[PDB]
Amino acid sequence: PRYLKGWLKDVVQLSLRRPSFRASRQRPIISLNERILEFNKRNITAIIAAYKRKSPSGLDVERDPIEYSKFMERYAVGLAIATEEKYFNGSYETLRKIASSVSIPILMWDFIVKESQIDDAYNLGADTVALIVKILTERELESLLEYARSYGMEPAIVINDENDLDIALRIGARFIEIASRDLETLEINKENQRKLISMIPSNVVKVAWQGISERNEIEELRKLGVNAFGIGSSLMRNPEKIKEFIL
Repeated sequence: PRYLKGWLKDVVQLSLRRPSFRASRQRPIISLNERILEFNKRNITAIIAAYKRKSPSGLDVERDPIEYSKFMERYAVGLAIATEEKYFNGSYETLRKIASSVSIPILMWDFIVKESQIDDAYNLGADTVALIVKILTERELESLLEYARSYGMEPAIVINDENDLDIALRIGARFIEIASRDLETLEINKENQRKLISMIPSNVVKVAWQGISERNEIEELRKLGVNAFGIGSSLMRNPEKIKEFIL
C-alpha cells in the first residue's frame, strides 16, 4: 500500500492479514454501474444505500441487516455492505446473508488491499468492490482494478482530490466515487467535492459519496452530472429518508 497514517494504517494492516477462503459463488454478477445508468434513463434518483452499524466518523446504529436491506431493495440502485469488523462493525457474514436476501447489486465496502479480498467479495455474493486511490500504490490499484474486472465486476474507484483523479484516470477507471470526507481525518469538504465532480470526464459514471442528509443537496449535485449518490449514515438513522431522497 502507500504510506498511511493513523487509523488508516491500522485498518490497512488489519486487512493485509485478514483470512480469505476457498469457495463458489451463488447469484450471478449484477452490474451496479450498469444499474445506475438504467435508473438515470428511468429518471429515478440512483441511491447506493450503505448498511454499516459503526464508522470512524461516529455513526453508531443498531439495525437489523435483512429488514433494512429488504426495505432498501425497493428504492436503491444498490447496497454498500461494510465487511470491515474493527471500524464499521461489519462482517463477511453480514454481506453473505444480505446478498442472499436481495436481488439488487451489492458493493462490498472494505479496505481492499490484496487479491484474495476480491475473491472473497465475489464468493460472498458481492457484484463489485471499492478500490481507494489514497490507500493503494498506482501499480496495486491498476492491478486490482484488472483483477476485479477479470471476475466481471467494475470496481468503484474512490478519489478525493484532482490528484486521485489523474491516477484513477491514468489507470483506466470508468466508475468513480468522489468522497466528500478525507479518509484519514474524516473532515468533510463539499466545496472540494463539487469541484472534482464537475471535472470528471463524460465517459465515466460518477458517484457523490458521504455527507448527504438532504434531498435538495441531491438536486444541486444532479445538475453537475452526478449519476448516483452514496448515502449511508442518514439511511441507517432513518430509512424512511430514502423516500425523501428519491422523490
